[PDB]
Amino acid sequence: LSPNPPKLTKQMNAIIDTVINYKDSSGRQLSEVFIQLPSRKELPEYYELIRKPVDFKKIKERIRNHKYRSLGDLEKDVMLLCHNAQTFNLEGSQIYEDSIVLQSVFKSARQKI
Ligand SMILES: COC(=O)c1c(N)[nH]c2ccccc12
Ligand SMILES: [Zn+2]
Repeated sequence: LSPNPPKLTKQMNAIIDTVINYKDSSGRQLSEVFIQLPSRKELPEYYELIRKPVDFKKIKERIRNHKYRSLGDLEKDVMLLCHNAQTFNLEGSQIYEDSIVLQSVFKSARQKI
C-alpha cells in the first residue's frame, strides 16, 4: 500500500549489521557461516531437508528490494535462517550453537530500536 519509510530501511540495516558484526567472548564472528548458503554440489542433503533456504546475503537483498514491510517481517526471516541451521545441524555443534546466539543478538538489536 505504500513505500518503506527511509527510517525503517535504516533500522533493518542497523539491526542486521549488529547481528553480522557480532563477535563472541573468544572474539569469533558467529555470522561467518550464515552469510552464504552451502553449495548444492557438496551438501545436496541440505537442499533435500530445508524447505525455504535463506542466508544473510538474501536477507540484505530483501531489505534492499523492500521485501520486508515491518521489523516483524525481517524477524520471521532471521528466525527462519536460525531454524534451518538448527534443523540440519546436530544439537551441540558449532553451527547449531551459533544460530541460537544470533537469535538472541537479533532480538537484543530489535528491542533496543
Ligand atoms: C551446514 O551448513 C549450514 O547449516 C549452513 C551454511 N553452510 N550456510 C547457512 C546459511 C544459513 C543457515 C544455515 C547454513
Ligand atoms: Zn520447521
